[PDB]
Amino acid sequence: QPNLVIIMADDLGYGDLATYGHQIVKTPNIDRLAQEGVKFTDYYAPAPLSSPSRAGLLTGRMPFRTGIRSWIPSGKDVALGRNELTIANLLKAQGYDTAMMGKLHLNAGGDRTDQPQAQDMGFDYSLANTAGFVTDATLDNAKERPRYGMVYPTGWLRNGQPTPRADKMSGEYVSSEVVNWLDNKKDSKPFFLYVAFTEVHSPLASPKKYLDMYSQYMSAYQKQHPDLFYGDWADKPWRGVGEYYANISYLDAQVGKVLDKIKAMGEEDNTIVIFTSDNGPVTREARKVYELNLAGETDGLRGRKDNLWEGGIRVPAIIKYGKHLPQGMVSDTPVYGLDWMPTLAKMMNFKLPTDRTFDGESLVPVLEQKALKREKPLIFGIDMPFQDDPTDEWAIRDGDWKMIIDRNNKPKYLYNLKSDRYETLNLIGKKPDIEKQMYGKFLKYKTDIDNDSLMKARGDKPEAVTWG
Amino acid sequence: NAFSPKQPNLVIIMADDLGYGDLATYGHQIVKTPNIDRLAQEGVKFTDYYAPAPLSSPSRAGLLTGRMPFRTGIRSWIPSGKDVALGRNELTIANLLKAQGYDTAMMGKLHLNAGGDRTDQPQAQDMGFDYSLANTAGFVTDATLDNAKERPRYGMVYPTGWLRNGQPTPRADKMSGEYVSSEVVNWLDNKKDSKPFFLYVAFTEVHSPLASPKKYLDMYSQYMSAYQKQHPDLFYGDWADKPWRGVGEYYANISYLDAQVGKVLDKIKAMGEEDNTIVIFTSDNGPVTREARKVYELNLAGETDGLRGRKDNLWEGGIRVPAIIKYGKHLPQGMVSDTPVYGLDWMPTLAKMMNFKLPTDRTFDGESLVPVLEQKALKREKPLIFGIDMPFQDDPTDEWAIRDGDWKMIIDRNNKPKYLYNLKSDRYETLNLIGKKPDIEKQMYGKFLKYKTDIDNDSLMKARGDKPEAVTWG
Ligand code: NA
Ligand code: NA
Ligand code: NA
Repeated sequence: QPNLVIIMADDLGYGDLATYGHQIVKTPNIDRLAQEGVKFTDYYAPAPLSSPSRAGLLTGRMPFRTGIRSWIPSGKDVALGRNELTIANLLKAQGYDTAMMGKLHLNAGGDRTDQPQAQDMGFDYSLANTAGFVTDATLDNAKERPRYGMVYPTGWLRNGQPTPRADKMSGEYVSSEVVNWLDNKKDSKPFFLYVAFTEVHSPLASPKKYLDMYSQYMSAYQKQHPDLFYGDWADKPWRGVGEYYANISYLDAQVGKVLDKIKAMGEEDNTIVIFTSDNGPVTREARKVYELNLAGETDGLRGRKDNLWEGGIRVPAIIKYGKHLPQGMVSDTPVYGLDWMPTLAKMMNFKLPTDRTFDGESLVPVLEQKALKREKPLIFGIDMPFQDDPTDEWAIRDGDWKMIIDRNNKPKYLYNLKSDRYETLNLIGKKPDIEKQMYGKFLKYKTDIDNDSLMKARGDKPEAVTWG
Repeated sequence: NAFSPKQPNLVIIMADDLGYGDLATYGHQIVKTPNIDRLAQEGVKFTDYYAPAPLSSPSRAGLLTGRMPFRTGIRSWIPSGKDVALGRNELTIANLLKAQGYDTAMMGKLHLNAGGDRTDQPQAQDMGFDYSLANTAGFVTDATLDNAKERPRYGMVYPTGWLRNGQPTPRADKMSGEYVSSEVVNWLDNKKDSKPFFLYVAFTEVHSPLASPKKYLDMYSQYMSAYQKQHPDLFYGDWADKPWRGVGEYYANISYLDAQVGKVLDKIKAMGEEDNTIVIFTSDNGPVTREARKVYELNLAGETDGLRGRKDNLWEGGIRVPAIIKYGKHLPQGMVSDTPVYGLDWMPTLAKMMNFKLPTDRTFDGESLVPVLEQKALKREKPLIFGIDMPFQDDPTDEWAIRDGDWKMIIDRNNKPKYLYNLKSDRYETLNLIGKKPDIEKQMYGKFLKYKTDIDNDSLMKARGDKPEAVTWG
């Protein structure tokens, strides 16, 4: 009965790792992970934003089914559906020691008794940030302007209980917790770790070591003001790209610390490791005041975080399982976050519930070097109103064809991705019969999603996002 | 109960799609621009200079006439076979200097008419240039690659279809930057008179298609993808279905431009004209970034120093571009100015610097920058005005922007305010103040509508029998 470790990076772009082609950043640990496992070049997140993507991946269900369509606003009634089951829920029922450390972002806050929390979601141990980003209260509530100091996480909960201000930056705070929990394991029970790193989401916080690696990529202003709090960046000169790269290398190091602990404890050959990201990056294209001075890369792919174009949804993914998988295999088979649930059911020898719809397919055939026969197209969504450039709402991927649907059920884009990698040759009005086939397939999938039985069972309905 | 019953020479060097962040002297952390960095070191560098528009043709029309480009009949792109061109009665800096007795010449990108064959439209000669080697198009074509039968196609781009004094040329034996710089150098050699000169050197770099010699590609080998290294001369017409090339080819093209600017500047100095030549180096609009919107925009890497938007956009990154002026030792050397200035300012600035008078029969939008160069404060009597008429875009573009002090308002294509920013507190345009600043909103929208009416009812436009024509072509 194999252990499972799912390592989730935050806003990590498709081109943000050396093994995915980044020409500057040093990511030795994740690069080695890819060499020892299977790396996917055509893997997608279920959504181009944190909350629906994470909900999708943990449930095996298109996020709209689970009640999460985009951001989760403070004080409102948006959370993961009460009757939803996560990988953790199912593995607990198989007799697993379950734990999560880091970003949760599946409810409106840790103090909400009317909403599922980490334990309800199947994690028997948790060090959790319920929010979408790291806060340091000592920087937020500081009186002077400008504010100087590196960001140290406040407001996290260990097993539902308040914690002191961290004495490590977020990545180390997460990884030390993971290593400690593994150090203090009671028995020989199989474990499931969900290591949800907050890197590379704003606010970036990196130790000097990683910062020094990219001093060429810092602006003169950054060098004069390296500790400048991001809350004070709106009216300041550009910082360059080095702080972003530093943060990537810091993440890499903390991933390495988790992987080194698995190997040291004698569990390499018994542990399934999945490394992925929840959505495409924040690039140089900042849309919000909390998005400044970042430098995510998409390997040329169109769009970024928020967007249903490739660079918003295509993300790194690597799977390793001791010596049981082909080492250093690279797969270009189209796969996505919703596939993990059936994959792990098969790999870990548990049955999926049959009282609910799952959207994904087992990837075991891909790992076994066989064809993947996919019955359904890949389906993506985001419900993000009030954007300066209006977002689209749905995307469907079927073979080489990809259709993007606007916030009014109208096809806005149609691409053949094999002849148009960068989504610059819109085929709407040019391919009438492919248009009708793809639109028909969209309506059938949308209808199935909107009429989801499990969502009906909890007295819920698809609710359009009306909030910001 | 209620119900009871010796005149100075002029060289204007215009780069194409060169971004605000694209030069080392503007903070680029990778690219080597020794010649342009030196120009800034020897001159006045503006950090808050704007092009008149976020697209080639209206920007260039604006700069050359001192008039907001819509007044001149150019609102965005110039398609072939249509009637979009610089208005017939418009005068450029070249027309004015021709009448002062200048030897006037133009080399490189024109992009102010629908083609060199169009006898119904003003050409380079009509615009006041007595000598020209011109590309009338918005981009370089190499017919040999365009017409090649094999797919994919391999070969570096050599300019075809350029006109020397109205006449066809053979395919260039040098890539565009060198084709231009060589023409400039030869013209400066072959001239006989001691008449003052005006050179408009309109480089095609860094516009797609990129074309750079091996020397410059080698400078950036680290920044080339594995695929690029295996397929270095792959033709850009065949990039749509191929792996990313990395960012090295873009940097190479920047350094190539820099060397060609250097060649021209070296010639000015070598012929003994450094002390008596005004040199303006600028760009026509913001860059094409990693944010590709079109099949001809792939594998590019323009930088905006973090500023919002890019080419096409009215946000800072689409209109703020590099600008350097040098005039021998007549100007403060190594000066850096953060006074907001723009392309429409050049006409009255040069009128003062070069001692000619502006025509009194037409509206001009800019103001003389002589006070800035004399290290005094500049007071504007008009807002800075920008526009672009670009329909059918995937993310709809906005149409106007006005700038007054630290305040910037962007107007959508339905004539409605969409954004209001204080650039002093919000460099990155992320804090929209629409519905948060009632007095400022009223002041700025009022200033806009006044400026819009004045532009729409331009007298010179009326004099040639024209009107503002909304862009309905693609
Ligand atoms: Na995220
Ligand atoms: Na955009
Ligand atoms: Na241009």
